[PDB]
Amino acid sequence: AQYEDGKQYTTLEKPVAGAPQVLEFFSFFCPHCYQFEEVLHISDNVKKKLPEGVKMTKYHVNFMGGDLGKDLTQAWAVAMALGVEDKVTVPLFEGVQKTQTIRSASDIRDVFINAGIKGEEYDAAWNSFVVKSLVAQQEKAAADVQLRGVPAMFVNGKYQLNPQGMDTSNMDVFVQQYADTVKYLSEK
Repeated sequence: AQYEDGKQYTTLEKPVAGAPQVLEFFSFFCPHCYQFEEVLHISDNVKKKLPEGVKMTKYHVNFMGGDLGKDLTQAWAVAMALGVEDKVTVPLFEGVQKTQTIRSASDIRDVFINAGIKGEEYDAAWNSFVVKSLVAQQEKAAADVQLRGVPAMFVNGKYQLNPQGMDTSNMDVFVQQYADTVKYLSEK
């Protein structure tokens, strides 16, 4: 076929019931994730091609960067609760991987403060039980599906994107192939 299991995607032998439609995992410590976000804008190009009515979910993972990695999963929970994903993602990537000015929870906090979220509002979210279960959700979803590597994308808890089996000579072409694969999978 044109789209083949084991080629642009793999199939989960153990499918995940009731999983979010399009589910992406990343880590701010993850170099390919930096590229997916900064250079390729994968999430955004996928959205642009998804059908009407499909929800897009993105979660952080713990298994990179030890203690800070977990702080980052809680911080991403704060970002989701406050709806400020679009304002912290870039400085978080750059603070961890580019300038290396993120070394502690406090440095993660500074990024939110500088993005305009108020200290009070941040600390309140950070400590809230609405953020805790949002951390739990991130962990559960990664738990449900094997996850030992990022970036990772899953469609309807049954298919996993396989970017290794796509051409990377042209960046734009890789992205379109990636996005089209999600849309194919979405309709499957």
